[PDB]
Amino acid sequence: SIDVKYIGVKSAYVSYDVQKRTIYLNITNTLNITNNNYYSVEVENITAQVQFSKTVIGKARLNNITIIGPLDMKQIDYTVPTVIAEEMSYMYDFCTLISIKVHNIVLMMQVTVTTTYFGHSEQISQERYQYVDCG
Amino acid sequence: SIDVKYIGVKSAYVSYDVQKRTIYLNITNTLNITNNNYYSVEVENITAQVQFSKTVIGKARLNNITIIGPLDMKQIDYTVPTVIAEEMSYMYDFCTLISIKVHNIVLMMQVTVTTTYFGHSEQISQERYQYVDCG
Amino acid sequence: SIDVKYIGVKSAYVSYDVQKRTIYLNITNTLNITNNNYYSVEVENITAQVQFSKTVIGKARLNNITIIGPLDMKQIDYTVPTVIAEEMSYMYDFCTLISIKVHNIVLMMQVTVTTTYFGHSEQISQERYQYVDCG
Ligand SMILES: *[C@@H]1O[C@H](CO)[C@@H](O)[C@H](O)[C@H]1NC(C)=O
Ligand SMILES: *[C@@H]1O[C@H](CO)[C@@H](O)[C@H](O)[C@H]1NC(C)=O
Ligand SMILES: *[C@@H]1O[C@H](CO)[C@@H](O)[C@H](O)[C@H]1NC(C)=O
Ligand SMILES: *[C@@H]1O[C@H](CO)[C@@H](O)[C@H](O)[C@H]1NC(C)=O
Ligand SMILES: *[C@@H]1O[C@H](CO)[C@@H](O)[C@H](O)[C@H]1NC(C)=O
Ligand SMILES: *[C@@H]1O[C@H](CO)[C@@H](O)[C@H](O)[C@H]1NC(C)=O
Ligand SMILES: *[C@@H]1O[C@H](CO)[C@@H](O)[C@H](O)[C@H]1NC(C)=O
Ligand SMILES: *[C@@H]1O[C@H](CO)[C@@H](O)[C@H](O)[C@H]1NC(C)=O
Ligand SMILES: *[C@@H]1O[C@H](CO)[C@@H](O)[C@H](O)[C@H]1NC(C)=O
Ligand SMILES: *[C@@H]1O[C@H](CO)[C@@H](O)[C@H](O)[C@H]1NC(C)=O
Ligand SMILES: *[C@@H]1O[C@H](CO)[C@@H](O)[C@H](O)[C@H]1NC(C)=O
Ligand SMILES: *[C@@H]1O[C@H](CO)[C@@H](O)[C@H](O)[C@H]1NC(C)=O
Repeated sequence: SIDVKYIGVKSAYVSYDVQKRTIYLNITNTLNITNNNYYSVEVENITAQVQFSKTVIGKARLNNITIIGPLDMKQIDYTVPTVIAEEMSYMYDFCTLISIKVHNIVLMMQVTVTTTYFGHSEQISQERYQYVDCG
Repeated sequence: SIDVKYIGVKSAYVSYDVQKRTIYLNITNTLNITNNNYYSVEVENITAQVQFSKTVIGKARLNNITIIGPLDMKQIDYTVPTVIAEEMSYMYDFCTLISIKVHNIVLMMQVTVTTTYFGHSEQISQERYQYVDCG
Repeated sequence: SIDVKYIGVKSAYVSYDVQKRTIYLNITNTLNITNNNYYSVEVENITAQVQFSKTVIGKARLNNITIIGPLDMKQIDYTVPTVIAEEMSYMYDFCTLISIKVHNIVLMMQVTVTTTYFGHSEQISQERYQYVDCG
């Protein structure tokens, strides 16, 4: 990337800013901007790019071959009992939460077994997480 | 990318901004912008790009071959009992939640077994997560 | 990257900023900006790039072959009993949470078994985590 910005509230290239209880009297503003942005970005010049994959087997014997790629999800148990009894009680559960593995962002890129590539790979993430607000 | 912006509330290239209880009297504004943006971005020049995949087998013997790619989802148990009894109670569940793996964003890109590629791969994510607001 | 910015509240290339209880009287502003930005960024010049993968087997004997890539998820147990009884009680659970492995951002890039590549790989993350706010 070139210019990544995280902004709290306000972005202003020029900000003539006024707020509460202000006497804005007798002001003279003269402003000139000559803004130039010039970009020559990610330019590629290749005369020759060769990509070659070759597998050769000559009368061989193969047995018990197992190939498993990344992210091998197997045989998991989740158990969350919630056994609640009462005897003459006043229950006040205002903001109570039960969350099993809640996901927000899952960006999977280049997850394979055999891979050959040429070039550029780029991932950008912005957010404002707030999980819980209870008053 | 070139220009990624996360903005809190306001973006303004020029902001003549006024708010509450303001006496905006006798103001003279003169403003000139000469804004130039020039882009030559991701330009490719290739004379020769070769992509070649070859598999050759000569009278070989193959047995018990298993190939499994990424993301192998198998044999999972989720158990969330919720056993609730009462005896003479006042229940007040105002903002109570039970969530099993709630997903927001799942961006899968290039998830295979065998892969060959040339070029550019790009992912951009913005959001404003707030899960729960209870008053 | 070139310019990564984390901003608290406000970003302003020029900020003529006024707030509460201000007497802005008799002000004369003269402002000139000649702003030039020149970028020649990630430019590649390759005459020859060769990528070659070759596997050759000559009448060999293969058995009990197991290949497993990264992220091998197997055989996990989670058990979170919640056994609650009462006898004549006043329950006040205002902001109480139970979270098992809640995920926000999972960026997976280049997770394979065999990999060959040429180029640029880039990941950018901004956020404002706040998990819980209870008043
Ligand atoms: C604002 O400017 C004018 C002209 O220059 C002047 O007559 C006036 O008195 C000024 N205002 C104040 C409050 O001085
Ligand atoms: C910008 O405008 C002001 C206004 O008078 C002038 O004096 C200045 O020469 C200008 N500059 C350019 C680069 O145009
Ligand atoms: C790519 O094009 C030609 C071929 O090599 C080269 O002369 C030129 O300078 C390159 N372009 C850039 C922007 O570098
Ligand atoms: C491995 O080979 C033996 C006998 O050759 C067979 O019993 C077994 O099932 C094989 N393994 C798998 C995972 O199939
Ligand atoms: C605003 O400007 C005019 C002309 O310059 C002037 O007559 C007037 O008095 C000014 N206002 C104030 C409040 O001074
Ligand atoms: C912009 O406008 C102002 C207004 O008077 C002028 O003085 C200045 O020369 C101008 N600049 C350009 C670059 O046009
Ligand atoms: C691509 O086109 C020709 C062929 O190589 C080259 O001369 C030129 O400079 C390249 N273009 C750019 C924008 O670099
Ligand atoms: C592996 O081979 C054995 C005997 O050759 C067979 O019993 C078994 O089922 C094979 N494995 C699989 C996964 O089929
Ligand atoms: C503001 O400027 C004008 C002209 O220069 C002047 O007459 C006036 O008295 C000034 N204001 C104050 C409060 O002095
Ligand atoms: C910018 O504007 C001011 C306004 O008078 C002028 O004096 C100065 O020469 C200008 N500079 C350029 C580079 O345009
Ligand atoms: C790439 O293009 C030609 C070929 O080598 C070279 O002369 C030129 O200087 C390069 N471009 C840049 C921007 O370096
Ligand atoms: C390894 O080989 C033995 C006998 O050759 C077989 O019993 C066993 O199942 C093999 N292992 C696997 C994981 O298949």
